[PDB]
Amino acid sequence: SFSGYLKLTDNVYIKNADIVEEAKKVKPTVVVNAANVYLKHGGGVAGALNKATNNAMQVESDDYIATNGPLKVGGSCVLSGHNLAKHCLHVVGPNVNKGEDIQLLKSAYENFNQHEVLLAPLLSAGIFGADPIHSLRVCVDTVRTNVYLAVFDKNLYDKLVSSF
Ligand SMILES: O=C(O)[C@H]1C[C@@H](O)CN1c1ncnc2[nH]ccc12
Repeated sequence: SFSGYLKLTDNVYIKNADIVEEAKKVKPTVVVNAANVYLKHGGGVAGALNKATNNAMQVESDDYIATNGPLKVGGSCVLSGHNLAKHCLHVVGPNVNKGEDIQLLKSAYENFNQHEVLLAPLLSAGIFGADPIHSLRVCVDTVRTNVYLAVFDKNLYDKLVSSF
């Protein structure tokens, strides 16, 4: 039920929207979380998605880490989407503020190819410190499945479209 998106390529679409509000409206099969390896959902997209689940995402995530240990940077796991989606794909992009290899951003986006359609944010952008223009380029050159990107910041959305 996606509406109001701008088409960038055959399979990539973009909209100026809060991914939480978009998930509540659409209830997609998969919402992507901008996760860290510990699944500690404190701020940014992860903090906002978790708060919309009334902390149920963090309780589920703590049980997953207690059983499996941390994810790899560039890796992912599929957990419940709670009241927002059928599933949440938690994907770890590199955090440039922590010195992580930006080359891992392509490996992070490759996780999206296991799902036919996804609602997602730009990986490694925002508080993860990478250039969002670079993140959008890696997304369109890596993802082959249908990805609906939600960009919260209006000024960033306008810059991403104008420079595409
Ligand atoms: O604007 C953006 O593209 C990124 C980076 C930063 O502005 C935060 N953010 C988000 N993008 C989409 N839905 C969001 N919900 C909560 C945060 C958030």
